[PDB]
Amino acid sequence: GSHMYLRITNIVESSFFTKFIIYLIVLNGITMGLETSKTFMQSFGVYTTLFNQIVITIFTIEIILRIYVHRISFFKDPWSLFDFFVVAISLVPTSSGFPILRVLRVLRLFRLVTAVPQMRKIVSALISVIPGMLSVIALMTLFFYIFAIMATQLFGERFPEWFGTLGESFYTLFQVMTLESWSMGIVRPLMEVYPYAWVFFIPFIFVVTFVMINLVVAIIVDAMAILNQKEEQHIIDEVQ
Amino acid sequence: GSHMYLRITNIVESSFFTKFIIYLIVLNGITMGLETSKTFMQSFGVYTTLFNQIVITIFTIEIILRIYVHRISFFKDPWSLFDFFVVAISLVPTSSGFPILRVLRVLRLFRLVTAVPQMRKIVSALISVIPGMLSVIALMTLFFYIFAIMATQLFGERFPEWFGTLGESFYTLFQVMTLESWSMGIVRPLMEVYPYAWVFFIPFIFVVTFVMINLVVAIIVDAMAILNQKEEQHIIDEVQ
Amino acid sequence: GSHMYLRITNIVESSFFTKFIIYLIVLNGITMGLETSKTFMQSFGVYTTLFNQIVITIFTIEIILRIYVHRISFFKDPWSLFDFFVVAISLVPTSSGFPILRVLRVLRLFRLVTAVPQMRKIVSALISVIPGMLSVIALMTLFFYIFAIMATQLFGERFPEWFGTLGESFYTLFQVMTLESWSMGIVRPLMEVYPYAWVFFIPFIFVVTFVMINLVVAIIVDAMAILNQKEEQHIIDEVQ
Amino acid sequence: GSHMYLRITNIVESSFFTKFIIYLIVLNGITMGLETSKTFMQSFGVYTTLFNQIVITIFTIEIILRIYVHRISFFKDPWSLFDFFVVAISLVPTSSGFPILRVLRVLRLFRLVTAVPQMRKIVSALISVIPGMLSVIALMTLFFYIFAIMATQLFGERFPEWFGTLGESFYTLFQVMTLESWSMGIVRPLMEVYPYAWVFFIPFIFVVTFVMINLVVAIIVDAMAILNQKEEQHIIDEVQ
Ligand SMILES: CCCCCCCCCCCCCC(=O)OC[C@H](COP(=O)(O)OCC[N+](C)(C)C)OC(=O)CCCCCCCCCCCCC
Ligand SMILES: CCCCCCCCCCCCCC(=O)OC[C@H](COP(=O)(O)OCC[N+](C)(C)C)OC(=O)CCCCCCCCCCCCC
Ligand SMILES: CCCCCCCCCCCCCC(=O)OC[C@H](COP(=O)(O)OCC[N+](C)(C)C)OC(=O)CCCCCCCCCCCCC
Ligand SMILES: CCCCCCCCCCCCCC(=O)OC[C@H](COP(=O)(O)OCC[N+](C)(C)C)OC(=O)CCCCCCCCCCCCC
Repeated sequence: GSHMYLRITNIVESSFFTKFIIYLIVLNGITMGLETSKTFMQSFGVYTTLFNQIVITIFTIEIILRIYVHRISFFKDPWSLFDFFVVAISLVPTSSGFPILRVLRVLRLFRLVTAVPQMRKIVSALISVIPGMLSVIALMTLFFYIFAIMATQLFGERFPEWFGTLGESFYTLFQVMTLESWSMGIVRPLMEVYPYAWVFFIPFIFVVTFVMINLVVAIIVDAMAILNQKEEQHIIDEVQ
Repeated sequence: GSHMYLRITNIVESSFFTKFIIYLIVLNGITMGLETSKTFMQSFGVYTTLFNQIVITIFTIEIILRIYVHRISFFKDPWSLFDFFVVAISLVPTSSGFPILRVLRVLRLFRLVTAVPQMRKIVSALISVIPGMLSVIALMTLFFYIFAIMATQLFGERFPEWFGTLGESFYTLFQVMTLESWSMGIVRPLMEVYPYAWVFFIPFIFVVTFVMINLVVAIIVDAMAILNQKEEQHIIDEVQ
Repeated sequence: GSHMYLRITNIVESSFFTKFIIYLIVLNGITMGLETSKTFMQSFGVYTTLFNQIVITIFTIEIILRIYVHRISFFKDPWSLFDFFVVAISLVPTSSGFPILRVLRVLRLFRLVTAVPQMRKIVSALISVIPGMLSVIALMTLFFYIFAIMATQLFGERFPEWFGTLGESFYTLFQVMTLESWSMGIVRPLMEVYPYAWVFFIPFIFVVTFVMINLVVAIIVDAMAILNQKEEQHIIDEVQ
Repeated sequence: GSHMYLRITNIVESSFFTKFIIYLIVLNGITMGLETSKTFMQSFGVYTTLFNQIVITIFTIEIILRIYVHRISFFKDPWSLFDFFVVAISLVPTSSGFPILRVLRVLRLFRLVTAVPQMRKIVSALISVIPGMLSVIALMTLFFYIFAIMATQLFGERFPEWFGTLGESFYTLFQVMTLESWSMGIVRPLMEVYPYAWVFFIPFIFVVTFVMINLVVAIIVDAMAILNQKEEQHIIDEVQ
């Protein structure tokens, strides 16, 4: 709370500021989708690479300004910590070799979430249910890891593409979970060498599906014992 | 409100009128399904092409009559705006070349919805939930568009059939969303050139599915906080 | 209500009677599953064909007895009308040529439903929800029939195996509904001749899925406005 | 209740005891996942086979101790009966030939459930709903067994890989239930010999899916007539 600090704060917390940031994001969005076309990039190539690092600096300025305003509440606000990390990624130069970092630039279009509250509310409601599932996710991951071990010991010999490695089984088992060609592509070929592989996979499909179903039925039915107690006491409220 | 206007209005708003329109629709339905057979079309070919443009004019007459009756309320009633556009399509002649317009004729069997209230009510209940999802659809589309860009930059070089174009990635990613041969057909071939493509697609499958599930759980659980407040206040109603 | 009529009725409505019928059904079940094996059928072949027509006559006797008891209430009780038709099928001899009728014999194992009330209750609860869906099924079938026509006109020329016939499109479209290899197997081959077939199928997948989801959300949420009014009035019951 | 019995009981029922057991389980978990790598097993091979039978004896000791404490309540506590059977499996030596028993060792990582109450509660909630489904599972299994018989009689001749055996049809039908390449892989090849096989499988897909959906809708809606009566009477509670 000072002279220039508060002058800054009026700009950062302003309508024009976020409007402009969003306005820029949508442009850099169309910019980055047009960068897809070599027809475009052959012609108007530099027009966009410049436009990008114009926007990167603006976003860096904007992040710096928001830090001076928000102090510690910036590095505990997830939506800002995202904007920090998602813009810092775009500041690591292409001079560092690793080819994907020039592609991680595009994640800065996710600012359209953190800077638009309609999206922020949806995103929050989806993350809101994850912590209740963290213990069901835990059992599933242990389930996968136990069956990843067994499959790597049972099938990775005669089938190394699918099971020769704990990870290759993890991927394959996750594909069995999606039911993606689990039978025609995996178990039926496995069965023409190991006749009983169906004893492994048919129960695995049963458990990992039946659990996924109860994960949802838990979410719904347990969400609505609350609406049936928040109502109950507010009906017991008005009966004395 | 006049002499002939009101004479017309009794016909348009009548039971016989809609009954006849529906009666015609069902016939032109069987007409258009029999037009499938060359055995039929070789024999009774003209019997149907005539029958069609008999029905088209009747439907044009009927649309004209309904406009004189309903005035502005016809061009704000969606069910009529449909009948308008769906019959106007059938009036663009096959003399205009574009081959599909002779196939868009069949959409005039969707009149059986707009002209039968039992269907109109179902259709209304399905469209009724879309506006609540428009913001979740928005995030998904941005999600797709961000990952469509990245995939087109990561894989369209060595895999142009699947990712060489922002649209080809959009289609492919939508196929990954359906889980349609996402692993055997796409990611496993991708991995034999790009070993880490699973880091791209396994999370994409996670997010785009987990969101689709919460879209439904939102629809159900939020629909029924209303039945638990419309009930609550009607229980608080009768306790004073 | 007589002398022999009532003597009969004590047997038909008895515990031993249904117990024996069920006891027989389970045996003819194992009989018919062992008829699968040629190893068995080569050895104990006649032991079962006899056993079957022993049970068929018993079931015919039992149906005749139940008709004399139940009079008109037998030909309006669905569970009996089933037992009637499902045993009458087993009485059409193999002397009539049509090869499948000797296989329709097996449907007489569905008696284990109609004769065991625990199953009858489940079956009733599943059929119970069908009549509410009959109008949503109606729209879907019209939707399929409209898009079956269009696809047969758009693709059956260059793709007769999938679309050359209104039925072949019906089957294919139902396979697109199941998402069974809809892209790799169907639309992607279609697109290498008709580049815009994705404009046909991607919306078709959208509608026919989005409707299937709302069919369930309708079932759940509407079932439980009843439990929230049967409760409400029974709470308004006790507040005067 | 004695001198040494109660000395033992303080150790078994202690925090350190279960903490140590869990601490060991997590190590033997990483041990067994590293046993996947031949690079590891070539080098530090004996380091783990020893470590395993160190843990097996500790778990045997621990099971023996828990039996002396818990007496009959150990052989009626499912979580212990599991630990008993899951460790007894690891005590059958590899000297008995059957190759899989050395792989069933890994199931002793499921102790991390029975020994961690956060997991035990989830597991209990998932098993909790199974007994309500036991009668719906029963009908499905009879449904499968009836259609497994018919398919083995209809298709196992010209298609022995898929239907030549009651079990091969069971597996195939379960794959049709998963919708795993049911059309492209199974029914479409069947139809190019048996043109009407779609009359078999399209209804089978209908029934076995429609039932699976009602299984869930039953679980949800019936779970919440209870929350709407446990609430109702607790609202009728406070209105006298
Ligand atoms: C209701 C619950 C729903 C979620 C259930 C989750 C079950 C467990 C995760 C399964 C996901 C499958 C992951 C997967 O693709 O595994 C591959 C990796 C890497 O192995 P790698 O050998 O590098 O890749 C094989 C392919 N290759 C050779 C061409 C590179 O394999 C590994 O390295 C092991 C992966 C273990 C993942 C554990 C992550 C932390 C806990 C789970 C968090 C999940 C997201 C919320
Ligand atoms: C819970 C949410 C569920 C819905 C999630 C929706 C996610 C976003 C839409 C994904 C649907 C996939 C669309 C698709 O097939 O994309 C293809 C098009 C055209 O690209 P194009 O390169 O012409 O086609 C490739 C194939 N080829 C070369 C043989 C012609 O690609 C494009 O041109 C871009 C398509 C962008 C669609 C944006 C439409 C407006 C917003 C989304 C509305 C969705 C329906 C309610
Ligand atoms: C939420 C709703 C879920 C249910 C949505 C149902 C949508 C409509 C039914 C779709 C089911 C697909 C039926 C199907 O496989 O169609 C094939 C038939 C026969 O055509 P056909 O050309 O004989 O068979 C082609 C294959 N071939 C040449 C090797 C014999 O094609 C036909 O002949 C036309 C079939 C029209 C079926 C209309 C049946 C009455 C109304 C729907 C009742 C559905 C069950 C409750
Ligand atoms: C809403 C309900 C959801 C659950 C629905 C369950 C429907 C019935 C079970 C279907 C599961 C499919 C089982 C399966 O893979 O069957 C194969 C077995 C063994 O036949 P087999 O000929 O040995 O294996 C064929 C493959 N080969 C030649 C390479 C070895 O086939 C048999 O031997 C017969 C299997 C009968 C299983 C009956 C088990 C007891 C009742 C069901 C319990 C299910 C788990 C809770």
